[PDB]
Amino acid sequence: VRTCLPCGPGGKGRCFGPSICCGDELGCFVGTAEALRCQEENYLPSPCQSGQKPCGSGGRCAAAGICCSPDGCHEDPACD
Amino acid sequence: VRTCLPCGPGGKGRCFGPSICCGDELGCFVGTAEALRCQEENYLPSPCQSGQKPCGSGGRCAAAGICCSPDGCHEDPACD
Repeated sequence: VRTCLPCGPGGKGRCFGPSICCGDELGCFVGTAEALRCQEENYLPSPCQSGQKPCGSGGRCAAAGICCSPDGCHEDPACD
Repeated sequence: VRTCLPCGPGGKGRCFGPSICCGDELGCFVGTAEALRCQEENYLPSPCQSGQKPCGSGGRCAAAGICCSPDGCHEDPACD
């Protein structure tokens, strides 16, 4: 299954929602100029392949220590 | 107390913890380089002086429909 559309600086960040773009060496962008490209996952009633590590109540690990879900994001060492 | 420190893009942002920088018209930065000035909330009294409705669980309205909190920001329409 296809990965969740790239985003942010150098496309080195994958999407995690309508306004959440994150990367290992980037962090989680919630509702910002970077979360631009991720404004396309709307016209995609998915669930789409991401592949990182199932954490939290739905939010897969997005960036260094961030259980970053498609609705909001928080800190979770569970990601390391 | 001490109004939370300015951060990111033209300082038009504010610190919501040491890893989170959000702004109404900017969005919410979390774990990204733009929080390059918030870690300094560690060496300052906490909680700092914010100035928004206490959305979410002890969280804070930081952006557009976003309840940006020191541990995480989640989409919260209560913040419009």
